Amino acid sequence: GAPPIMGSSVYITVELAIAVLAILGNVLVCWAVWLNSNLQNVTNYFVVSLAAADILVGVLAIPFAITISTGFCAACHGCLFIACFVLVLAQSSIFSLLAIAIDRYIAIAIPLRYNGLVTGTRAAGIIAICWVLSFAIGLTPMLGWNNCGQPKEGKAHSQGCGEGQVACLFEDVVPMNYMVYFNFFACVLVPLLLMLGVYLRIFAAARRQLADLEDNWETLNDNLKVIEKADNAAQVKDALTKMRAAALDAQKKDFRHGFDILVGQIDDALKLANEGKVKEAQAAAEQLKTTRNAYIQKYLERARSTLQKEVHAAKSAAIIAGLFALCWLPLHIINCFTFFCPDCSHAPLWLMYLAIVLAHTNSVVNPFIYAYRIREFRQTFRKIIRSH
Ligand SMILES: Nc1nc(NCCCN2CCN(c3ccccc3)CC2)nc2nc(-c3ccco3)nn12
Ligand SMILES: CC(C)CCC[C@@H](C)[C@H]1CC[C@H]2[C@@H]3CC=C4C[C@@H](O)CC[C@]4(C)[C@H]3CC[C@]12C
Ligand SMILES: CC(C)CCC[C@@H](C)[C@H]1CC[C@H]2[C@@H]3CC=C4C[C@@H](O)CC[C@]4(C)[C@H]3CC[C@]12C
Ligand SMILES: CC(C)CCC[C@@H](C)[C@H]1CC[C@H]2[C@@H]3CC=C4C[C@@H](O)CC[C@]4(C)[C@H]3CC[C@]12C
Ligand SMILES: CC(C)CCC[C@@H](C)[C@H]1CC[C@H]2[C@@H]3CC=C4C[C@@H](O)CC[C@]4(C)[C@H]3CC[C@]12C
Ligand SMILES: CCCCCCCC/C=C/CCCCCCCC(=O)OC[C@@H](O)CO
Ligand SMILES: CCCCCCCC/C=C\CCCCCCCC(=O)O
Ligand SMILES: CCCCCCCC/C=C\CCCCCCCC(=O)O
Ligand code: NA
Repeated sequence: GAPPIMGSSVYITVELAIAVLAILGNVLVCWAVWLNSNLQNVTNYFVVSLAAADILVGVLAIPFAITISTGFCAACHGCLFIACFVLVLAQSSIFSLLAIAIDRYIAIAIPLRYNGLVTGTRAAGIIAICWVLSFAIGLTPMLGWNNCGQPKEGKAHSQGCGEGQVACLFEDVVPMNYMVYFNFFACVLVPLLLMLGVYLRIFAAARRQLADLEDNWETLNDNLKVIEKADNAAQVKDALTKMRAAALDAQKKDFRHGFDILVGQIDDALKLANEGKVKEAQAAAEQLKTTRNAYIQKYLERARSTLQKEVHAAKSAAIIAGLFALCWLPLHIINCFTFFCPDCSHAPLWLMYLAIVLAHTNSVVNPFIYAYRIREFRQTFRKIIRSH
């Protein structure tokens, strides 16, 4: 039985190193959004709320974690607060991650009404509501779902605790059924599975919209060939009607002028076709190639470029949500083994604190993901660092 202070010193030192990195990195995130108006959108307001939660992990949750690892004597309800405040920050992170995913689905599924529906004022109201709900969820043990009514009196007496005090240990005061059923299953696992469903819908919507862009482009060029090798006016008419319906379908200033020319030129050739002038209709339809090269192809390439940037931005946000799951799941899974298998030996002490440190490391990783995957953040980070 090596002296407890030795293994404790390693744990505390690692925790302090994580606290400094979580504060520095996420302060840089908040500083960047404050300074750059190009980073000031609804999506990044939830990013800032997520960074504030990670800042508080280093300022409060990690000092709280170091304190409870000592098992110090404390009034049980004060011990409860130290033990549960990290659950508030974790729940806030979940709400921010879910809001980011929903925000990106709205942008890709209904971009015409995104700016009218998703505003900064409504976003700030959602952020406040989610923080209130995070305190209620994370501090639910302080409402009565705790073990303070059944204190470990032998442990308190051996540590010399005073009357009404307990040895402040996490699994002594926080019920494991709350941690597994309420916190993990209901409040962590279900929202993460919802985020998964949202991102699946995002990428499915992106793939469908890109295919529709390419299908209208192919339909335009195929029907042009049909008109060129038609032998009667009725065949030219058939191809032109399909081109006109697709042109209006692809339309839903230089963008508008290009489609205004295209639809008008289609109506010109259609009128010649209805008069039975095949050669004259085919020559009029040949003018469409000038409009296609000068206007339509540029919109196709820009619409494609915008969708691919939305896919890339959604992938970056999904990586953030996935890294949250990877960092928090081991600790939750260990609680499941403790709760569901009382015949299994408890996970060893070194593995408990490895899982605790790993969960805390999640508060360090998000600034690196933004810096490596988002150019606007990376450039703003460099300006802040260089100029300071
Ligand atoms: N489960 C849990 N524990 C702690 N801290 C106490 C660890 C040391 N114990 C010391 C006494 N035991 C022990 C006894 C013999 C051998 C090994 C261990 C249990 C662990 N902190 C937490 N945080 C979240 C958590 C937060 C969010 C999701 O899960 N679970 N958790
Ligand atoms: C704005 C920020 C900096 C304020 C932070 C306040 C924190 C540090 C305070 C608020 C409530 C406090 C707890 C209230 C009750 C108890 C029970 C006592 O038997 C031991 C200390 C303990 C567990 C306190 C520890 C410190 C504590 C968590
Ligand atoms: C900005 C918002 C979250 C305000 C923060 C205030 C919180 C952190 C403070 C304010 C008053 C504090 C409480 C005051 C008294 C007690 C009684 C003690 O037996 C257990 C701790 C407990 C329950 C404290 C826990 C922390 C506490 C709830
Ligand atoms: C989230 C991804 C990376 C999966 C992580 C799997 C981890 C959390 C799993 C894999 C194997 C598991 C261990 C396998 C066996 C035992 C022995 C039992 O007496 C207590 C739990 C304990 C010690 C498990 C704890 C959790 C564990 C370490
Ligand atoms: C997000 C995805 C990975 C789903 C989460 C999977 C979790 C809920 C699964 C993975 C492995 C599972 C554990 C595997 C083995 C045992 C031992 C058994 O005696 C009691 C249940 C218990 C402890 C399981 C509980 C649930 C469990 C922890
Ligand atoms: C123990 C005490 C600890 C205190 C806990 C504090 C928890 C609450 C913290 C919340 C941080 C929220 C910051 C999030 C800020 C988001 C940006 C915003 O909302 O403004 C943009 C829009 O307004 C545009 O119109
Ligand atoms: C930027 C503000 C950050 C706050 C710095 C606080 C750092 C100190 C970390 C942990 C303090 C833990 C004290 C341990 C409890 C006493 C031990 C015992 O009573 O047995
Ligand atoms: C963990 C317990 C959860 C508590 C369940 C019910 C509490 C929250 C209820 C409603 C939140 C909705 C807030 C709506 C505010 C109105 C905004 C407006 O005026 O436009
Ligand atoms: Na977090």
